[PDB]
Amino acid sequence: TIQPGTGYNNGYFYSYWNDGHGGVTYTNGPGGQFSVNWSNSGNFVGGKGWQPGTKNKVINFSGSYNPNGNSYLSVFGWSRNPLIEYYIVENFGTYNPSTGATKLGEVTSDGSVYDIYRTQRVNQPSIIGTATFYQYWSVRRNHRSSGSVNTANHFNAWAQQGLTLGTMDYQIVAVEGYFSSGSASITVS
Ligand SMILES: O[C@@H]1[C@@H](O)[C@H](O[C@@H]2CO[C@@H](O[C@@H]3CO[C@@H](O)[C@H](O)[C@H]3O)[C@H](O)[C@H]2O)OC[C@H]1O
Repeated sequence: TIQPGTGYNNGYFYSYWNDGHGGVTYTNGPGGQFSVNWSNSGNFVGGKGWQPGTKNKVINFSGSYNPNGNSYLSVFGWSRNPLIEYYIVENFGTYNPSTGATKLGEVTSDGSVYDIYRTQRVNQPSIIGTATFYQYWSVRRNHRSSGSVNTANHFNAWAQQGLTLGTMDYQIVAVEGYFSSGSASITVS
């Protein structure tokens, strides 16, 4: 594993965050590759990409994703002013993150329809400290662990529906888990 934090590796930004619970290891590999191994973890997020992201980046990902429990695989990042945590969810484990959320539209992109949602986090950790903030979601109907994501299609559809983003902070392909186990090996470009 590596130490939780951020930085650059082989030309790609990375970010590895966890809640301190234990049970998760994160490793940086050659080029845009990263691996995650977890067993009875807490909450964590790790992956490679860019800092800052952009609003029209085409992001490619390829590899294996084997969750056992609650986990997501997504194009993931933040904006500032307004503070937003966003997800383009390509696959997940036992929990669809939009469960119970209100559907705010549809967008077709990169071989699937996606459903659009907004949720809210109350007094949770963020890139600026503990805060209350909205989250934006595009959830892919046809799950996959390789593909291409045209981020502009998502950001434009969100804006059309009233979900506007601020200035872009980091933007990565992320594996997230919440009290689960699994393994993953993903290459970004
Ligand atoms: O020490 C600071 C870190 O906490 C910070 O990193 C961010 C911490 O919050 C993470 O957010 C969670 C992502 O997963 C969701 O399910 C949770 O609800 C969020 O709270 C965020 O992804 C990390 O980047 O960075 C700055 C450090 O000073």
